[PDB]
Formats: sequence, structure tokens, C-alpha cells
Amino acid sequence: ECRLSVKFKYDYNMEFADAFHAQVDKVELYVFDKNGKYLFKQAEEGSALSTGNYLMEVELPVGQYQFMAWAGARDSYDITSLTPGVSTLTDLKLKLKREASLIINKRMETLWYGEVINVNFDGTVHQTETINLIRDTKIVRFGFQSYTGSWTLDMNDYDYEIIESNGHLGHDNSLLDDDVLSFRPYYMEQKDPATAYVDMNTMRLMEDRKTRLVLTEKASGKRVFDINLIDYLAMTNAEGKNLSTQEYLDRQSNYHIIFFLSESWLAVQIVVNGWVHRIQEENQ
Repeated sequence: ECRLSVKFKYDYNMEFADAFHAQVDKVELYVFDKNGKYLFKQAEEGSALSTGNYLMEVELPVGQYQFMAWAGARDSYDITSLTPGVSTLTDLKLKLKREASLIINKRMETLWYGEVINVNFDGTVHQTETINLIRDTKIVRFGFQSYTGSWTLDMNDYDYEIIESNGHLGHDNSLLDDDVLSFRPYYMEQKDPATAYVDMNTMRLMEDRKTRLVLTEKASGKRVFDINLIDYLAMTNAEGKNLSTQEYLDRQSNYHIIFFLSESWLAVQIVVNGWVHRIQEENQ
């Protein structure tokens, strides 16, 4: 007669505060048993989640379970379909959809990973479990300007890519083996050459990856800029906070980076969300 409820939170962000009700409009809870065998999933989405008091009511027999979730997953992603009593956690995988070209140029609906929890429900009390959500999709606005302003960098001369094989996530949120994808702008603006920017997005930024930002000249097809974005972000100060690289990468999901370049396409300095950082030539 007692009921088991699930609370979802999204406080693992740079505001260190829960933004679930404000940002997450779909949760899908996966339930596995004592043995790690899949039992079912349960999806809810829409206005219910926005109240500030959303709880998911989960009908479950007395017993021990593991829960995890994916939140926000809609048309951009294929999540494997599991068979009750047959499949286990390691069967659950999420893959960003791509065509043969391996180019992604759409803005994906924001994706959150719900960490795995052990749940022991004996039916004697009303109980609420909490799912903790980690943002996996990362939005970046890039600007490119002359450091001395002695030449005008024109942003429509080039193509822009973020290159990584981060499009296949396991049940533990780890990057599975996958093809390397080319993430390219979903929006570009050069109204004021000083205003000018491209908006891009990618999947998880990992401290142990070497995710690349690559610019290619339309005219020649020559690559003019090729940097390790993870490394450029690691060199920074996590926006003044006391964070490990991975924690900053997980917590922050909007990155507005201006590159101030030499005439020879060397980054002299970058500005990441307002923070100025000199790039040491040896680490360019």
C-alpha cells in the first residue's frame, strides 16, 4: 500500500543549484532487478515536470533494484530497446544519430544522464529515491578575431568543426567505441564582424580526450587552425572555481569562447565566458 517515488535533480551545474523544473522536460527511468536484469522503463514529459514538485510514481514490488535515467532524449538519439528479464545494464546504449557522412550540424535537444542508484524497497514506508542528472550535451559559441585588429578576420571564409567520437554513451555515461564525428555550426552570424560568431554543439567533453576545433579555408581547403579544445579548456581556471577538469566540463555546458589570433593563425589569447587566458606558444 506504500508508494515508491523518484525525485530527479539537476544541480550539477555552474550555479550549484537545482534547475530540473526549469530545463528538463522529459525523464525516462530504467529499472533493473537484484540480478541486474531489466524490468521496465518509465517515461514522463511535459508540464508535470516543471512544477518544482515533480515526483515520478513507480509501481514496484518489494525488493532490491538499480535505477538510472536518460532525460531529454528525443529524436536525436537512439537508445537500445531492452527485453524484460533478458537484457542487463550493459545492453543499454545511447547513440547520437548520424548519416554516412558522420557530420552533425543540428542543435540537439539537451541530453542528461541519470546516475545509477541502488534501491531497497520493503513496502512498509513511503519512500522517495533521487536521480542525479549530469548534462552531456555542450553548446559552444566561437568567435575569431585579430588580436591586434591589424587585419580583419572574416568568418565566412572558413568551415568549422569539432571532431570527436563521443556519440555513443554506455549505461554508465562512458564513451563507447564509435566513429569520429564532425560537429559543425548549426547557426552562424557575421552582422558586425566584431559581433560575428558560430554556434555549435557536441556530446560529452572529456578530460582524457583530445577533442579538436578545426578551421578549414573554403578557398584552398587548407586547415588553418587545429587545436585541442579539451586542453584549452583544461588550461583555464574553471571560471574561477576549484574544479577538476572533468568536473568543470560536466558542470559547464555553455562555452562562449573568443579566439584572438595572430596573422599566422596562432591563438594569442582566448576569452572563455568572460575570463581572459594567454596561450603559451609552446602549448598552442
